[PDB]
Amino acid sequence: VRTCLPCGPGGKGRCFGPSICCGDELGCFVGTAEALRCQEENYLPSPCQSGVKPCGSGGRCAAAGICCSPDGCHEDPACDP
Amino acid sequence: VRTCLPCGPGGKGRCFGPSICCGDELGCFVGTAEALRCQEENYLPSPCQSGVKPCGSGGRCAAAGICCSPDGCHEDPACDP
Ligand SMILES: N[C@@H](Cc1ccccc1)C(=O)N[C@@H](Cc1ccc(O)cc1)C(=O)O
Ligand SMILES: N[C@@H](Cc1ccccc1)C(=O)N[C@@H](Cc1ccc(O)cc1)C(=O)O
Repeated sequence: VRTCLPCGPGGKGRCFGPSICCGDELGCFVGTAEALRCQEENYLPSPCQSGVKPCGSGGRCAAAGICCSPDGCHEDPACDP
Repeated sequence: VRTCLPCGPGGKGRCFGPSICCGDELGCFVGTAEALRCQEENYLPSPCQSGVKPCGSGGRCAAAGICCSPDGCHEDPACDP
């Protein structure tokens, strides 16, 4: 499954939702300017997925100790380095 | 009680948790550098609370359509402008 659009500082992050941009060395931007770019993903035909490890309920580790779904992010030890 | 520590671009944000910094016109920074000072609240012996309207489970509207508790943020219509 294709990875979602890249985003944020130095394009070092990937989109996890229409308005969620994360990276292991960035943390997560939720609804900030850095994640505006992620709104483009929804006008793209194919499905995308960011992150590798499944966590929480339908989410994916997006950053150090952080688990995100396209709807939000929460703290999750399972996502620690 | 008092609002939590200021954070983010030009002190416009407030802390909703150890690694959560949000502002109405900024969105939320979760685990990003912008939220680093937020972990300092932990050292303050007085209780704090940001946001004005409660939402979700122990959360508070932190930004346009976004609800955050000290350990996460999710899209929440109740928190819409
Ligand atoms: N490419 C978009 C839309 C789409 C969804 C499902 C099937 C085909 C196309 C997409 O994959 N959206 C994601 C969620 C998402 C992730 C990042 C982002 O910046 C915006 C949306 C999905 O629904 O799987
Ligand atoms: N000052 C801290 C610790 C404390 C909690 C309760 C009573 C007395 C002291 C604090 O108020 N923590 C918050 C949660 C929080 C908010 C913002 C932040 O950056 C980090 C933690 C609380 O429990 O109300």
